[PDB]
Amino acid sequence: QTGYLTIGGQRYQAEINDLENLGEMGSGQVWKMRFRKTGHVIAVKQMRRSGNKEENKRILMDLDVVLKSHDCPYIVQCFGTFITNTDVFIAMELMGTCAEKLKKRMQGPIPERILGKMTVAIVKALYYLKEKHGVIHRDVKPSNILLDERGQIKLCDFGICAAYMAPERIDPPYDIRADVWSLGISLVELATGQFPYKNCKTDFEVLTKVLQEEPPLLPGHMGFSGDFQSFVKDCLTKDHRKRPKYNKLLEHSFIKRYETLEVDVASWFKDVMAKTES
Ligand SMILES: *CCC(=O)N1CC[C@@H](Nc2nccc(Oc3cc(C(=O)Nc4ccc(CN5CCN(CC)CC5)c(C(F)(F)F)c4)ccc3C)n2)C1
Repeated sequence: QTGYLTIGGQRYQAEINDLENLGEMGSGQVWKMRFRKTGHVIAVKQMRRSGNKEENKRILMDLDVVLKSHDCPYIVQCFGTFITNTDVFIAMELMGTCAEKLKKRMQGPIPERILGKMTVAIVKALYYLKEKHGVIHRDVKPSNILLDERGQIKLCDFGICAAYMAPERIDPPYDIRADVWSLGISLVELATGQFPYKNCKTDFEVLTKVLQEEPPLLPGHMGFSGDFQSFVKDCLTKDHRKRPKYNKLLEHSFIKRYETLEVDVASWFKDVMAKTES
């Protein structure tokens, strides 16, 4: 724990009392706060310190990774931590909302052009986590994909019908390829406005469906581009040994196209926010 909040490339001296509470955001505990010294509005997570040694280092270990991801623009930035007797406070850049909530606000699909930018960002985030830190995510899903009013899209981990788990994770006798599967499911969900696995009696039913049924692919009658359908189908390869790794996914036409294509995510996000409530 250093003595500073690091924000937009600068290091500001800080103490817990410099933070002013503007209200809770979640429903582990999350507050919108104002840093007095600068007026920057930030997101702060409050965690109780659990007395398990190993169970309290994976707190530290995961922070370590995010703190050292300043050079990746697709990962949510951590500004710093405050540790008191009972509590760790974790200060993060505030993102407007997550993809899950945009789906709800939309009451329907998110357009492909937005999803294309989201795909490049999330794939690059994961690739970065693997190559620079040797970590895997393990919970890729729409609620862990953050957007803001500057049109940025970033990967996060909130740590707290729908199923995103790869078949080989449901029932082993997992490496990066499980996250690839979770990306694909996420995309079908966001692109259709609908959970991919349809007839959801129970949790067991759904996990059985993942194991037994064919992957739910993008439907062909919604104008989805051929390369988006292909990308999703490659992510949703059941046999994990056949499933592409990130370097192969980064070579895919869908990605290459959306890297260069100018898309105005900012204005879209602003529109959506100005036209909806929760
Ligand atoms: C659906 C949106 C929603 O409900 N919101 C409520 C709050 C709103 N905005 C917001 N803005 C920014 C941050 C935030 O929440 C936080 C996020 C994080 C965070 O993302 N933590 C984090 C931890 C760990 C990792 C690294 N990984 C290591 C490998 N594995 C472990 C096996 C997974 C974790 C990441 C990483 F993925 F790199 F991004 C991120 C922390 C604190 C807060 C407050 N809410 C939107």
